[PDB]
Amino acid sequence: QTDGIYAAFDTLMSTAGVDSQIAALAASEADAGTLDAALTQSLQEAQGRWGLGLHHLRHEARLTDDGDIEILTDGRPSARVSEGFGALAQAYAPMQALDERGLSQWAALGEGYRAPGDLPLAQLKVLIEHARDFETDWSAGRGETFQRVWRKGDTLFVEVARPASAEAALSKAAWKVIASIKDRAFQRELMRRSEKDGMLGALLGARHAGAKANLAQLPEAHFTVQAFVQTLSGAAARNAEEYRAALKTAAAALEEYQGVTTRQLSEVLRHGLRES
Amino acid sequence: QTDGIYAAFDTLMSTAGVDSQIAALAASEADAGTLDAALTQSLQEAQGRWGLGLHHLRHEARLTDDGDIEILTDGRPSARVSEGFGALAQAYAPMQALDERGLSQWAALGEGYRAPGDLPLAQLKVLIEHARDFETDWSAGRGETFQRVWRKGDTLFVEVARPASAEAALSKAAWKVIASIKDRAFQRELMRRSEKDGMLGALLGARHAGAKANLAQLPEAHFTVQAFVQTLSGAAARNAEEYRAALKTAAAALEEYQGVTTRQLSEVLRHGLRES
Repeated sequence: QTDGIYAAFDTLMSTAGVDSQIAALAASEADAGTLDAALTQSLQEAQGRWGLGLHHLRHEARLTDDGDIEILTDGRPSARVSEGFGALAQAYAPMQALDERGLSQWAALGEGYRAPGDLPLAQLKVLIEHARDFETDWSAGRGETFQRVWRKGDTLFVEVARPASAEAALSKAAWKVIASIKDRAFQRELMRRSEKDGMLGALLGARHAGAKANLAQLPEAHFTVQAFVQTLSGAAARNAEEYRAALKTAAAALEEYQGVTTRQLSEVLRHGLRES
Repeated sequence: QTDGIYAAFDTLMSTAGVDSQIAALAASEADAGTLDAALTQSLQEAQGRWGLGLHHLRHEARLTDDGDIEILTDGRPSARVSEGFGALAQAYAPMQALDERGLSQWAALGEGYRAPGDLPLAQLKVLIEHARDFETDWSAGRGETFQRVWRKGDTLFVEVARPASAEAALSKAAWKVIASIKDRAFQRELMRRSEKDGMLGALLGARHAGAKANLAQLPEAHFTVQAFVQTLSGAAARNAEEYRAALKTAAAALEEYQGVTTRQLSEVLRHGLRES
């Protein structure tokens, strides 16, 4: 079952585009310290990517004594992997204040002034080059994306997000799945069902019950890629050119990773009908 | 001997235009806590006004076990009032980092970024409105003045200073005093003497033999008004017009207080010792 926990952690990390390699690393039978460090680093990256807004908490992941994996927030264990991925989502639930747009209203540095996202570029350049610490609120960018940026100590962070609840990403994958069906009778059946059950309810009802339960057990129903965070340090943390380069890089990373997740989800949904 | 302590404190605070009123406070049977609070408030005012560059340290003043007053800098007693004014001056000496112009080189927020001393006002307004914490270096103002500004949390500070070592202020006051002279021959002789003995000494050359010694025992022998700090809070701390108005207010207050010091010192030198 231990390799099961390793694989499950890898599955959850891959939903945020993190090549965890935890199974491959504990396959080398490394010490507890190395595995815990990898767990924590991967968890932090995935937290930055999922767009949960929890930059104001310190996220850690560690190996327990009974063979489970425990997640921790500010040193307080939130949940355990065996509890269930749905349990993990429900645990993180009250720790969020997402608005209608789906964007974290919590600040990253804690309490303090937050310049509005509408700030023109020049003022932002001044803040980056000369201010000490600061944070801007979300501002819309091309492609219906949103962006914010904040400096903590010597590290600048740029977050670019296009919110999509897990259900919405599954819906996008379902549209991609329907588009590719060639047996037109089945396609028309799904279209018939959609008008009342949503594209999702339709597609998922086309699956057999075992596939429905499997989906219920997967992480993809709760976690998907929603944002990317790029970090600069040192002098680069106070350079306008590097800031713009990092912003565009983060936008491209979001595009690429979201496309990858959509393809993966499309394949997962397809696998639920091939054997039905 | 107790009353002399409060009188000396009041006179020392009068060197910075701060009417301490500690003597009247202790006379009216105030608790030790109130005495301590008033002492520290007045001392911090005079510290912001003396232009010693030690805003980066928390100053305290308390009443001791033997009935004296003890001055502490970050908890370390520098000197007690009875020890003498020159004692306190030499105790303050080691922590100074005055440059060739006589202006503080120390930072005010501690380690961290500091804006340049030529930052265009357009960027400065952005900093005031939108940064969280910031501090600029000294930038020259009109009439040999110098100005700097910094925000800490919710409080914005603007300091305007013109360098003047105590002895330099005494010299300028003596210049005024001899300028008022009516007998041309006396004026010429005093001006001739100053070219060698220093103007202050030349003026003191016509008085009781006490003269120099008695003047050295006065507060002004080691303290003079070099700077003024104006503080804003709340939304005012993030308003450009308020910043400009506060800069003007601080400059005007500097001018007024330095003029009062000059006038009072000139008359004092005119009559002087009168030790009784």
